[PDB]
Amino acid sequence: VLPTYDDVASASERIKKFANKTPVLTSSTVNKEFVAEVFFKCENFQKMGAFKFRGALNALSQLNEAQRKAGVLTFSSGNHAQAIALSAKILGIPAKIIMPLDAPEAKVAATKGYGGQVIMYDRYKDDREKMAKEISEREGLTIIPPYDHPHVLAGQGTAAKELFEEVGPLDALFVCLGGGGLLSGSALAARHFAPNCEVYGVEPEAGNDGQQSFRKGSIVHIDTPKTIADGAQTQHLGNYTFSIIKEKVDDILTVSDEELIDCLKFYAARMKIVVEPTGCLSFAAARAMKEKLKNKRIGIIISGGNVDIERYAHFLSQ
Amino acid sequence: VLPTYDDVASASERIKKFANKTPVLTSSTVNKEFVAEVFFKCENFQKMGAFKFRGALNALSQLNEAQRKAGVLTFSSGNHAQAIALSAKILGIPAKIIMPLDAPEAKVAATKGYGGQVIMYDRYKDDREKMAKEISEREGLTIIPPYDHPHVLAGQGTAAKELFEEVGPLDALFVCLGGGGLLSGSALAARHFAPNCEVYGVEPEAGNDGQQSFRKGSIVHIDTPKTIADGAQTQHLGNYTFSIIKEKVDDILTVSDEELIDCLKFYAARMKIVVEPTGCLSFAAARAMKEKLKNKRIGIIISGGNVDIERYAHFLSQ
Ligand SMILES: *Cc1c(COP(=O)(O)O)cnc(C)c1O
Ligand SMILES: *Cc1c(COP(=O)(O)O)cnc(C)c1O
Ligand SMILES: [Mg+2]
Ligand SMILES: [Mg+2]
Repeated sequence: VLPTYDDVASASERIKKFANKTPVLTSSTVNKEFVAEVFFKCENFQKMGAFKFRGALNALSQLNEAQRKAGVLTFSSGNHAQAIALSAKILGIPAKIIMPLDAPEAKVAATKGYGGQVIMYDRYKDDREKMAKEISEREGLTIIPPYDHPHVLAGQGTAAKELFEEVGPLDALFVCLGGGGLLSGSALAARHFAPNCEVYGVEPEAGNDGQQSFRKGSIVHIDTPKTIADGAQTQHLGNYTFSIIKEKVDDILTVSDEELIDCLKFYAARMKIVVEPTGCLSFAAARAMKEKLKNKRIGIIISGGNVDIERYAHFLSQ
Repeated sequence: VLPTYDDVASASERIKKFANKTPVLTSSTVNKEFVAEVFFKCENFQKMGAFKFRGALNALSQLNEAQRKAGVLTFSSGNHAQAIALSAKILGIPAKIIMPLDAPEAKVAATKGYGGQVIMYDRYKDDREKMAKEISEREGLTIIPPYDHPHVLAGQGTAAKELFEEVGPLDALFVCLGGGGLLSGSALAARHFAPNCEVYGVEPEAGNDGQQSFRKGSIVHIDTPKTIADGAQTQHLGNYTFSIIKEKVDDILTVSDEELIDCLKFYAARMKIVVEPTGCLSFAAARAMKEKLKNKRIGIIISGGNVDIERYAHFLSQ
């Protein structure tokens, strides 16, 4: 049932033709403050702006003939929707995207630019799931989970795979945590390339269901948390993702929005890169324990840079 | 008198130990709109945030023993000041930096972080040059020109050198233009690596003294131009830089602030990178003629990303 590093390896092969082997950035400013060597895997530079492109492409690249012709459908309010839309376009698969009537104009335009057929719903009614079921069952459309899927998580893991192949062994790896696709895929990669590398997942303190699950040994559900980390407002971990996280992740950490904001500002002012709030979870945690990272080689996964410009300007002004 | 490609080559060797071999980014979105292949040399990822680090280091690496011990002094309101400060620190040379009393806090903090000794003056009186002469002559401090210097321009040219070495021949190269250090150094590199590459300098339309000089065959002086391109408000080209530009640059183009703003927004929203207004001059021009760049391989020099956060947020909200 559970994917292994071999699936991450095969995913690298499947996506090689379309995915970006994103650059790894370093900062003399960061290295100084940490008294270590930090390596940033920039998935904000990934096709469509987030790491999710990897898992979306890996999953769509394996649908059967009937599904390819019928098409796919998404209703997620996060990066998965655009990851699926772009992946579908690249693979010649029709894609319908359910979005709120008040969705950011730039996001709607981007989705249409990805060939996605936009279907809107009223945000106040929040009829998303109902609509997704009705449309998908009637039209034979396939819905790919944003994280709880073997193909999706294996694909997300290729970012870490690339990081290790480029910089070599790492003593610590920090990864953003929502549903757990990125973390589980990254853990598979880390355990293979660096058995002794400490792997950490990071959640917003207001939504530490992943942390609670890790402690309890069972998946814990919570009400949608209020936090600026819009991509980590997950209510619970996935079955596949948690099964791997529980076995291959060393610990789950949490950071405050205040910390996410300082990190977002730092990325902009010191490293000159645009990172969405949720994509700051990993570095914020690392900074929070820079004292325990002495002279180690540390990997930071920058998950994405898809933040509404107005919102970005807002946080930068905080 | 004039530096040649050989000086750019030797500069690469002098700075190799401290400068960043900045990454080259590409965009499927840009390639589509241009119907070509575009390559972005990211000097916003250079040490200190701008390409000037290269020329500063090349010049300071060649001062005599007396000058190294006495120190250097800068009074420029742009990136050159911090380029000199950081380069001086790295080379064990004292550096005094003259800044306005109302200089951006983050910039002052950065300069101090670079070991620079800050000296302030009143912005309304603008006593900068007077002070710089008085202090430098009394203390035996050396002042390095921000662009009109053989060592400075040769160093700036290594960015283009690196671009050509990484991506190979290019049909067109777009470079930002202020005093002409970047352009002249880049032209030297371009003529060597790609004899047939069209080299273009780009200025803000309000300050097209470089364009006028190129047309006239003589250096033209203008009053400080009003434009958001704070790093290209130069009143005239340098003697060394113009001498090279006149012989090795194909043409000088100009863009409006409106175009710079759209470019700054695009870099943030589509490529996820922070670029200061002046650093958008090169891409803005390229877009303005994307139709004449058919199926070519085009190089874009992103000169820097040092823009006050508040100012950056402001432009992003436009
Ligand atoms: C989806 C997403 C996450 C969370 O990833 P999961 O696999 O759900 O844990 C984090 N950051 C960004 C930018 C995302 O798009
Ligand atoms: C200094 C500077 C320029 C202009 O370079 P010159 O060598 O004066 O032509 C352009 N962009 C940035 C970001 C700069 O710092
Ligand atoms: Mg959570
Ligand atoms: Mg000018």
